[PDB]
Parts: sequence; structure tokens; C-alpha cells
Amino acid sequence: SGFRKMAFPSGKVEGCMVQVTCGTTTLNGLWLDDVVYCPRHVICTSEDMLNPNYEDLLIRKSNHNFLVQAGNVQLRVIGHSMQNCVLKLKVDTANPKTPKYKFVRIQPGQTFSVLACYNGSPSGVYQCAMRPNFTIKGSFLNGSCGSVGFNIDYDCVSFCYMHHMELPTGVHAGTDLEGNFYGPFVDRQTAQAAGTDTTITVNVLAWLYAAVINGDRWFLNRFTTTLNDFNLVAMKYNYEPLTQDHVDILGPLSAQTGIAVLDMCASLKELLQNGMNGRTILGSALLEDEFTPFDVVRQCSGV
Amino acid sequence: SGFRKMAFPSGKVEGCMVQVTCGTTTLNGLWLDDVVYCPRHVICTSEDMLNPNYEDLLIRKSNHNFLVQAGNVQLRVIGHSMQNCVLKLKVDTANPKTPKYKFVRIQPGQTFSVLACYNGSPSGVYQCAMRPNFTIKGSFLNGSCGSVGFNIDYDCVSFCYMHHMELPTGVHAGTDLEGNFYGPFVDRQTAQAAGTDTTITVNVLAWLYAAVINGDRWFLNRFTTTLNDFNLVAMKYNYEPLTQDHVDILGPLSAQTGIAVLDMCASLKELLQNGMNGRTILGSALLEDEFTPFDVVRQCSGV
Ligand SMILES: *C(=O)[C@H](C[C@@H]1CCNC1=O)NC(=O)[C@H](CC#C)NC(=O)/C=C/c1ccccc1
Ligand SMILES: *C(=O)[C@H](C[C@@H]1CCNC1=O)NC(=O)[C@H](CC#C)NC(=O)/C=C/c1ccccc1
Repeated sequence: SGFRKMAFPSGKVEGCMVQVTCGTTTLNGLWLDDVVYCPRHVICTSEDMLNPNYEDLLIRKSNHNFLVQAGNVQLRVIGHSMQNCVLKLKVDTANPKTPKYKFVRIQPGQTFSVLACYNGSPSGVYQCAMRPNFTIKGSFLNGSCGSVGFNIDYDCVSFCYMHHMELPTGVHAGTDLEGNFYGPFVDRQTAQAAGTDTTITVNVLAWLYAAVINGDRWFLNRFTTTLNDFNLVAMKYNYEPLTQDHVDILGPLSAQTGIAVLDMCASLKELLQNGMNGRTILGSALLEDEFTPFDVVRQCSGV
Repeated sequence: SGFRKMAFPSGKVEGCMVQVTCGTTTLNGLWLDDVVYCPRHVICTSEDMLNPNYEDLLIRKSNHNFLVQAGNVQLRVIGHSMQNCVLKLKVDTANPKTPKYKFVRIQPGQTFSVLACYNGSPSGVYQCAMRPNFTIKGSFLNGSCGSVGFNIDYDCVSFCYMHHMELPTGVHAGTDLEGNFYGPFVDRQTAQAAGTDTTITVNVLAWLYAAVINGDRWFLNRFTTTLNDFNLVAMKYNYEPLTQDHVDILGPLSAQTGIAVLDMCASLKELLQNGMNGRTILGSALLEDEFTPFDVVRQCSGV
């Protein structure tokens, strides 16, 4: 028993992290087979950051402008190309530690683990959710770009995020591993701001089920609600609408606890309207929305 | 910027995890050089759990009673011995992936990363604090015993915890890697219960400093307090006394933010007496005490 924000074990990804330097800019790269992937803004200079033309900067570069170090073995760059907001640096050695992997783009509301790195060396690992507004609430300092987010399924790493920047609100923005940004952000210099965020309703419900599985029951009631009358309340509190598919996804947790999804919705409505009155759920005084139903089942299997 | 509960990268520890089976009991072991360490209750059976005599059970065992698997390469046990609540199984191969390591016992109030494992295979990684009552608030299911907690300093893994059991309150208890329990617990069957816990005051202060470093300032004031008048309030709210050494440890955070430790104490006193009135700090509606000053500096270096 117990419930914690749990990251995937990071070893398979640690073996892929390299350091990429171009000019006086050093950041992190991801070394899979004989390609290193990194953010294309590694080729920018201070004088072209408001709106660099990345195609010009790249045509003016050669292979020898890119210094790639794995630990401190130097990898020779033998080819370079741009794919959207990511650079692909072909190197003369295939990474012997290349895991089975996929490049997957995730959906708002899904979670993943982040391996924060600096200078090619892993610093720490933590769990993030892709917010409905396509930002993530992470922990990233100068030098962390090129750090990646991932899930593991069996022994296949599905990479889903590469870090590019921090917004003025302190949240973070990046791309998938094909270099396509999550959300309406660009790797330049704008006053760029995220769209208004909402709470991931299905995840809050999943987390209430985790709480029940862990003996927290004070918020339950006999009330049930209709999906319509629940979504009326959700809209008022800036929660995303709940769909029948969300109810279906919550099925196994429903069956494990014997609490119908719409009964748990009745509990959430009461929590939204009355708050907690000084009590906690799984150690939180806020309703937590960064656990998916899968995160709960994975951690709470058999109580 | 940003602040998250961050674990250490788990790769160096993943390479040490093995599966240890004796009888019908399978749990996790830690393979360093030519020794596998695991909880001694792996030799228990259902009929001797209230108070096993572990010296009898062990004398009645042979090397061939212990099946040790790394991945699925079988390691031959060539020697066995008991060290307090841990077994040391000598095996015929030194672990090629053995990192530089230390066996360190930590203090209440210090943090560490846990690599939760089942059947020798790492499941996830998360950060824990050793509570003042020598329990940890983790996430452990049946089969997780032998999972270890650790810190990393440079490239040396300091192992500090091996998991043995869950208490009735849902918290967890274990030993250091010499097999000496943290706290007044035993690896048998008792109605055993933890002593009353307290809040780690120096860590709450460190976390307030992290919040300031991340732009959360609403809880500050010009008030300052004396260390004595603060500890009077702390005692009332079940917080541990703050010492001059704690004030010294908080020095660098004090200097980085320009807020004197005793000024930050004045803020904490107000927070204890008035609560937050519906606001949050670093995304929490509770005062967080599982970040050490070191955790903050490590994550918040240079804003
Ligand atoms: C890459 O390492 C770095 C990561 C951020 C540094 C500070 N915290 C980060 O996550 N990426 C950048 O610095 C990019 C570079 C480009 C283009 N730029 C930004 O993050 C811009 C931030 C900003 C904030 C407020 C106003 C303007 C720009
Ligand atoms: C080892 O894998 C296991 C870990 C716990 C299982 C359930 N969650 C755990 O963290 N260790 C045990 O099961 C040990 C074995 C011994 C001795 N026993 C307990 O954890 C006893 C728990 C308990 C709770 C309430 C009343 C009595 C006993």
C-alpha cells in the first residue's frame, strides 16, 4: 500500500544521454543507434534569438561545428539535418546501449517520466503530466534542454518529450521526438504564453479510487449523479467534461473498489462545492489530477 | 525554474537488482561484488511468522535452498550467513555492474530515492524522507521486500535502506544495509506501531526558500522572531525544535534569497497560526517537510 508520484526506472534512458556543443552553447542530446537528436536552437547565437532563420543558420554549419561527447568519448559527427525543431546529427558509432524504443506523441492528460540532465549527465528523474494547454510543470534550469520524457512498456522506451524552453509563468514547453512542438509555442523569442489550463477530471477520479484502495474513505457518500449533472458542475469549476469513454476507462478501478464511477462523481461534486474542510486525501489538501487510471492500476495492483 | 520531488537516476542501482527465492517465497536482492543482500525473512514459512527463530531456520538451510537469478542467469550460491536482519548470500560471480558504493545509515529528516522492485525487476523510482519516528511513507506491495533506498554523490551510490515491511497505518519500515532496523520494529509478527511523528521544521523552512526562489512570495513579511519565540510556536504545532545548526545549514538559502532565517521563521509562525486561506505554495496547500536544504540547493541552483 501507499501511493506516490512514481517515475519509471531511468537506466535505459541514462545510457542514451550525450552532450552536444555548438559554438558556446552546450545542451543535451539523445543518442539512439547512430543518430543524436537535440534541440535545433543549439545552433543559435545571442544576436539571432528573437526570430532566427534556422535554415540559414544550418546551411552555414558543417559537421565539424558540432562537438558530441558520450561520457568523455568524442563522437565524430558525419552528417547533420534538421527535422522540424530537432537536429539529427549522424555519428560514426551506433550507441551500444540503444534500448528498444519508439517515438510516440502523447495526449494532454497523459503522464510520463522526465530525466533531467545537464552537460549530458543525468541529474534526477520525476513524473509530469501533459497539461490540457500543452505545457508541463517540470523542474528545468539553464542547460537542461535536450532532456527527454518517456514511458516504458515492458522493455521498450516510448520517448514522448524533448525539453526546449520555459514560459514566463514558470511552466515548460517542448516537442515530441520528431521535433513538433506540443502546443502553440515556437523555439524563438516571443512574449509567448500558454492557453488557459483546466483540471483533468478523469485523473482526479482515478486518484480518488487510489485513495479508496489505500483506506481513505471519508469523502464517499451514497449519492449518485448523472453524467450530465456532473458535467454541469465540472464546467463551473474549470474541470474538463467527463465522457462515457472516461467512465469505461475507469471500469477496472470501479470494479476493484465496488464504487460506481457515477457514485465517485457524486463525491467529486461534493468536494468541488464544499472543499475538504481541513482533511486530506492521500496526503494532499488539493485534488490531484496528474495520475492517470493506468498510473493508479500499475501502482495499486492488488491493494 | 520549477520544483519537483526528484529522485536520483536509478540506473546504477537497477544493475544490482536480483531475484532471490527460498521455499515458495520470492523477493528482491542487492548484488554487489560477489554478495547478494536480502531480507532474512525470505527463509520464513507461514507457520513460524509470529516469532521465528532465525538462527534455527538458517542452520537448517543449505546453499542449494537459495535460488538467485539475475535477469534469468542463475547465480550459484556458494556461502550464506546472517547479518542482523539481512542475509548475505555469497555467489560465484562478481556483479560486473557493481558501482562504487557505500553502506550509510541516515538520520531522521534526511531524504533518499527508492527503487521499487518486484521479482528482481525495477518497477519505479521515487523520493522518501526518513520520518522522525523512523518510518517512511512509501509505495510498496507484496513482493517488494529487498527494494533499496539510496543517494548518489558524484558516481558513488550510498545505500541507506532495504525494505522489510508495512505497518498497520500504511507506512513502511526497514533496515540499513547492515540489517539494523530503523526504529523500534522487528521482522516478525507483532501488532507493531510507530511512535508519534513530528514535522521536520528545517525542511519546511528549506521548502519555503525554494518557493521564494521560484517566485512564490505571498507568505513573506517584515516580521522577524527570536529562535526561542519560534520554537515555542513550533512545539505547539508538533514541529521539531529549530537549532542554531539548522539556522547555519539554511545559510546559503538565506544568502541566495536575502531573507534571514529568523525572518522566514516569522513567516512560518504566521502560516502555522493562520493557515494559507486558500492559497498554495509551490502547488501545495500543505506545508511540505520532505525536502532537505540540500535537495533545494541541488534543484534550485542559480534560480
Ligand atoms: C535550454 O536548456 C533552455 C531551458 C530553459 C532555461 C531556463 N529554464 C528552461 O527550461 N532553453 C531556453 O533557454 C530557450 C532557448 C530558446 C529559444 N529559451 C527560453 O526558455 C525563453 C524563456 C523566456 C522566458 C520569458 C521571456 C522570454 C523568454
Ligand atoms: C515483503 O515483500 C513485504 C512488504 C510488505 C507487503 C505488503 N506491503 C509491504 O511493504 N514484507 C512483509 O510482508 C512482512 C513479512 C514479515 C515479517 N510483514 C509485514 O509487512 C506485516 C504487515 C502487517 C500489517 C498489519 C498487521 C500485521 C502485519
